[PDB]
Amino acid sequence: ATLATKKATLVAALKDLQRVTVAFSGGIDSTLVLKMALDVLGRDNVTAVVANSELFTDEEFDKAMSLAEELGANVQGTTLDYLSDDHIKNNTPDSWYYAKKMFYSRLNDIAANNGSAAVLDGMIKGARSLLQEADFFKTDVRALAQELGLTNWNKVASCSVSSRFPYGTTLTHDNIAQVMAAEKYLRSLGFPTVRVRFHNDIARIELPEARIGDFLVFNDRVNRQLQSLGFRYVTLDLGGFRSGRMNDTLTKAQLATFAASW
Amino acid sequence: ATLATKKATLVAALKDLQRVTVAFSGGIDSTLVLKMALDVLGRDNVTAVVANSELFTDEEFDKAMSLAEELGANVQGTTLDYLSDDHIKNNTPDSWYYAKKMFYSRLNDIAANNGSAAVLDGMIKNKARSEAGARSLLQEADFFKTDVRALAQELGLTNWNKVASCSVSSRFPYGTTLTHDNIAQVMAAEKYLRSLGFPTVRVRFHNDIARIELPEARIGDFLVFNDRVNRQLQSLGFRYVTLDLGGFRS
Amino acid sequence: ATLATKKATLVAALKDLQRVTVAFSGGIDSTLVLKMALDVLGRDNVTAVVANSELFTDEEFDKAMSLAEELGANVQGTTLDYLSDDHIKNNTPDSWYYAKKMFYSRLNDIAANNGSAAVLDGMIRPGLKARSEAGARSLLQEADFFKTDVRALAQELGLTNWCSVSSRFPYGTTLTHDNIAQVMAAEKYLRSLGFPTVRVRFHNDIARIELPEARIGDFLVFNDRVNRQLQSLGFRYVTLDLGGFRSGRMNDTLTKAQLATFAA
Amino acid sequence: TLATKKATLVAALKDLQRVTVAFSGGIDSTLVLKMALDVLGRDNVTAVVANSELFTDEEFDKAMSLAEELGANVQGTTLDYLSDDHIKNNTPDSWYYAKKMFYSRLNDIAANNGSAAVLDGMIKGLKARSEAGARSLLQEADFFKTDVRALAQELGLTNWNKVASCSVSSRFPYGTTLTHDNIAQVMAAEKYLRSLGFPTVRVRFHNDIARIELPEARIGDFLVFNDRVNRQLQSLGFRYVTLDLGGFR
Amino acid sequence: TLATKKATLVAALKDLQRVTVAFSGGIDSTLVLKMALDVLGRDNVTAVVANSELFTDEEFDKAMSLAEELGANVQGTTLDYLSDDHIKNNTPDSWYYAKKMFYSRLNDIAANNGSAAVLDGMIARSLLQEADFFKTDVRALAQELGLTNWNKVASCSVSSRFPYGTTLTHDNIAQVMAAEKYLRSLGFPTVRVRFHNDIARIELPEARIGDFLVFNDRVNRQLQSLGFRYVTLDLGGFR
Amino acid sequence: ATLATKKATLVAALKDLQRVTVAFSGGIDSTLVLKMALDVLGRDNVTAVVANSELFTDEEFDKAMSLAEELGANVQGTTLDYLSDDHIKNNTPDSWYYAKKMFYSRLNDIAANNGSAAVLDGMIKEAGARSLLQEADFFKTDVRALAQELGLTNWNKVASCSVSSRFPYGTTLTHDNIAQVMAAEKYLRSLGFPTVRVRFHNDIARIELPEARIGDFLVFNDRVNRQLQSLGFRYVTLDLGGFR
Ligand SMILES: [Fe+3]
Ligand SMILES: [Fe+3]
Repeated sequence: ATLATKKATLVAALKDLQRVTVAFSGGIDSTLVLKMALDVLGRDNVTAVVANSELFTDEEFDKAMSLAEELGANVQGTTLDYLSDDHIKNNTPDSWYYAKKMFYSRLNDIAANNGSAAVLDGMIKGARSLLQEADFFKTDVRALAQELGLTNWNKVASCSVSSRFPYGTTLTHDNIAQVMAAEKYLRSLGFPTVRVRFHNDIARIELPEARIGDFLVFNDRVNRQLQSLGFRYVTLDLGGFRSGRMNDTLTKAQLATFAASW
Repeated sequence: ATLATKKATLVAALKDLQRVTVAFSGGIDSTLVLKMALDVLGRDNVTAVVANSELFTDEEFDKAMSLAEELGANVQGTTLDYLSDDHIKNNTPDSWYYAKKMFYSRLNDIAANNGSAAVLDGMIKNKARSEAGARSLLQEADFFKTDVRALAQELGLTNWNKVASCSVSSRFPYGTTLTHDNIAQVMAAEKYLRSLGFPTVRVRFHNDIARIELPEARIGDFLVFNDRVNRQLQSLGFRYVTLDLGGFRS
Repeated sequence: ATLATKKATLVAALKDLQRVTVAFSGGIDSTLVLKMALDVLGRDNVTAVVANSELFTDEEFDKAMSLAEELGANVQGTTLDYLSDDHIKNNTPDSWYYAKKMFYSRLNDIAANNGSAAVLDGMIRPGLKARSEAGARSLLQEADFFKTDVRALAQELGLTNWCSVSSRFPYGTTLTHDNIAQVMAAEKYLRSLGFPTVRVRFHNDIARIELPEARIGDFLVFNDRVNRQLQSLGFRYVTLDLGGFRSGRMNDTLTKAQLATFAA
Repeated sequence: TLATKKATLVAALKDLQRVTVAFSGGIDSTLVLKMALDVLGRDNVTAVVANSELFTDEEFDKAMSLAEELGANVQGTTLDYLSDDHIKNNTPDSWYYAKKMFYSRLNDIAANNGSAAVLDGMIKGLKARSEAGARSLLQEADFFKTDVRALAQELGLTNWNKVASCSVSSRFPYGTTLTHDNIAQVMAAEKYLRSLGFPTVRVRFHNDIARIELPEARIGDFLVFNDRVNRQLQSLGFRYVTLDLGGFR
Repeated sequence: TLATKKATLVAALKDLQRVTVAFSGGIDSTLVLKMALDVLGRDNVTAVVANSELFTDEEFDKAMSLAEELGANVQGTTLDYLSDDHIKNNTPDSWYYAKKMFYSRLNDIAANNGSAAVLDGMIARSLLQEADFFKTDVRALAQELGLTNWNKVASCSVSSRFPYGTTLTHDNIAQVMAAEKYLRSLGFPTVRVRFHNDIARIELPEARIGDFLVFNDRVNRQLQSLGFRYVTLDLGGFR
Repeated sequence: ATLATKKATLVAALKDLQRVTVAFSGGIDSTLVLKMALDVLGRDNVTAVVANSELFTDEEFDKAMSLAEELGANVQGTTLDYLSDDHIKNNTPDSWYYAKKMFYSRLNDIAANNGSAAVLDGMIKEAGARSLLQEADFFKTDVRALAQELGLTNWNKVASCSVSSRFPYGTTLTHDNIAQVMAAEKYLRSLGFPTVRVRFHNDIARIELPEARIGDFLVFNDRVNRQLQSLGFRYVTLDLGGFR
């Protein structure tokens, strides 16, 4: 019902699971659970685990680590070898599941050796997703994180760099470095939400459509900058990032049909 | 002069009333009145009323309802039919006043029926309400915008509706009759434009012409959406979809 | 058929009429009828008439007279008051017919008075066809000309040559001298900013500007000057159509059919 | 002297008496056709305009109308260039086998109308022309582009194709095999882009990726068309529709 | 942790007992001024807002309101920067002589009210910097205190708008400051109007230059009535 | 009266002069006089002069010689030394007079030494030359009409202007500043901007473009900025007012 009741449903499961390990990504979803666990259970009874890996930037790792210390949490860096998994290494469509399976297996073992009763993630509307078990929607997380005074969290969602390569394409340290350096370079010009999709020698840039207007001034520099990172053709996706999201009634449903044809 | 002396006038006035009904919009002023009412009179002696009507979005109503709950108030919405008044429906320059009269009149009936001694609104030192006897206690205690921000800071209020809205009547020329259909279509258009990333927008109604007012510094970004906006607002029932070269409040 | 058979049918028709008044628009077809009238009948047996009215710009009229003088014809301008007809003044969807009816009537008055045996135009609804009602002859249509065959004879004979303001007004809007000037001044200002293909559509206190969409990007630097200029011409609101000049012409398959559906 | 070149050219045509002209609409072939018509008369000159999968109807329709605009008897012919696998496999010598297919059909046309030669607009890799016995009379008379433009002004030609249209195969990487469908896809895409007001456009084919080359100075004008172009080319069968940040070529 | 940082800064204030605070109205001085008020009480804190020609009246009138809003005893003071010959003739050292005039005055105010230190917002005593507050730590503790209102444009000295060697005058400073007030009012918070005698060279971040096209003619006519002959836009942008 | 009348007046005036020297810039006005002169007097009685100087571009000079050749004329280049006059060199509002004096002086001695009866130039509706188009009351409209009638299609469609206009009054021109300005406008023109001015303000470049082209120019900001800096400007800027 009200936010208070959903918050009370949250408190009740925390006090029932005496100790917990928090799977902490830095986003607002995990910021909420990590904060709530601390103030219901205490700094001595909650441990923060921030995964480190080759599929995420050193910046998202560094940022989540500082956010967890500054929430008063005792934080733990943990290091996963996703690219030693042939599904992930070869980016089959089922990569995402084996990568999560490697993930939660690590927290299973880590929670085992710190006395925890469950492993909590931050998923909303055998780990526990109390936000989902308390009927928290997106609107409820923002409100609760507002009333708790939390102000710092990943404003732009982090995503596994697998999303930038086609399926079947094998990921290499050269690949990822190529894609990560190109997205880092774009972000430095003022495009925080950006994807650089990798297509062998074509680099294919997705911007928020609202921003494409402002991007025209950086064409030549982006083109020469990304070429020197090894792309022959630097191109701009005319659909933008999350195409169809802002299309009118008729062209979002058509754009979905094309999205489903692949 | 001190905020302390002004907080005291306001507390004393609430203690004198014992039991109030609050006109709650979600803004900092009505958030400040509602939080002082709850801390002074307790949750059972305070009623938050949120008006729901055709002249404002359901979304904005939903926001005020949840904000009043987040403060720990007993909140009830009341639904007003402003279009029943022929001054409001025919949109004459006095529609503003007959609207407010219908609103304050409804609050008094709620207040009569729950035992409250007054209706409270959020007006500060910066008609129709005075005719109904509503009390503006921030204005009686000489609050300015900065004292509201000061007392909100001291009470730990950090969440209110940063954009107070205005009635959908502002989208229709004087003399234009307001109907349920053209109100909905105007509200849908502005909703669609907000979803594209234009927070400050107006779709002014001119029968078969929609005239879109945007901040001029945002028109450069808008071109990539011309054809989508044009076809979307046509499917909402405007024949021609245009953009005002004068901009927002041209 | 043959172009030879088409010039011959055309030559015979002119020889029969012996003296003609030609309705001269400056278009490729009426340039062809006028120059063929001259070569077959000589300058003394041909009168070119060019119509002037409120519904066309002075620049365009001065052009047609100058195009006809360059052909060596005896050219005459005539001034029509199209707004005298209540179909034209009230801008009904058949107002184009009543315009042509008023013009053919005046040409027929000119032709009677100068001794022409026919009125000629360059052609290839609520009643009789204005031409049949006026006795006008379209000899390129009798000679079965296509745009191609006209195109052959203009270069062949060695020629180089080439909308009513009412289209800026909704059906039913009454047209006045003031508001017609208002539309024409507005479009003239936009053309001077470098926008040759433009429309200023009249919606009482609203001006609605149609541009080719491929130019709307380069128009922004003029937004503010356009808005104050057209407001001083008497519009309260100056707006830009998001569909552009001819909405739906330059869309994809699915959205050009969507825009077509909405117009009905 | 231009008089001496014009005089050699008139003399050559008088001798041939009846000709077939390969007509592109360009300044060079417009001049050959206009000299042929003025020397031999319309009855003795045949204009041929080739239509094929590797060139647009718009270029073909326009050369057909330019040929009538000169007063010529103009005839269209359709070439099936993809019959030759050197053309179909898109090798660097594909233009020779295309050129060879073309002159071969022109010979067949002239045999059947009684012409003594095929004429094209070449002036001072034309091996295919030599193998078929075609004549380039602007080159035989020492015409350069400045003599062509001078005699065109002298004959008062003001209308001809300024755009020298290129074969669609240039939109496919060398070695990528050309099919009827992927040719249509590139032709429909480019036709749609030209119709929006971009005459100089290229859609480079990368299977499921369309890569659009525009002159950079037109990219600002293009912003209003992003969503329509993107959905139009996806409906032509491309998965991704992109714009090259480098511009045209 | 923030609670550890907050402790480091709470204890340091209790040491000093009486403080004088250099108050600019940004989130750093705002966070320092509130903590000082909450740790030492109103009677032991003096907020100084500086008034000069190198900054705007709006920045001065805003900081004075916000410090009172914060519940502090606020005192304006007026520095006369142009009486320094280095400032006036704008030498690449001018920043130093400007800071000498400023902190000298603050020491003069604090010595005369019996404070133990002048405090500022650098992240004089920079207690936020001593407690290792980072930009995120300042945001965290400000929202924790219920603070929502501070000046979100960090002002910059107007001398930067002038070439080295350009004698500042009351007129050219006024001229430049009004030009950026107008541009800021169009929706461009980060802007520089660089002074080149009869030429104005406008610096905008490159991501905003497209959004600016609609204002060219208005900005041109405006800044010319402010005395520039030629109004121009630096193709390089801000910085 | 009629264009056919204006043409005759111009043919009759040409038949009078018999031999003429024609000052040829390569725009539609100049091109039209040279064609009419050639078409009335023939190649042997017409002398096209194209002027080469530091105040105009080599690209425009090579083009005018090409078009005069293309039009069927015996074309003669000549090189003026404008900066050798100190009124021109110090860039005073009197400069136009001394430049026009130096120019027509060279043309008159050319015409005197080839025995023409008059120097002709392209002026339409400064006394050593005859403006036969202006004498026949030709307007820019009459020139286009008679030009297409003759099949003239190729000329300089951007009106060339003397580079001294890019410098403030009183700024002495040098071969270095001129080269600098000329290099800057050559570069901008190569990006797709035929009409541009790069106004010289010592260390500041003020680029003047037609306003309708300023939207299309954003894609070039960084390149123009870097290029014009290697030519010696410290600040490369864009006039908010645009061309003129
Ligand atoms: Fe453009
Ligand atoms: Fe923008």
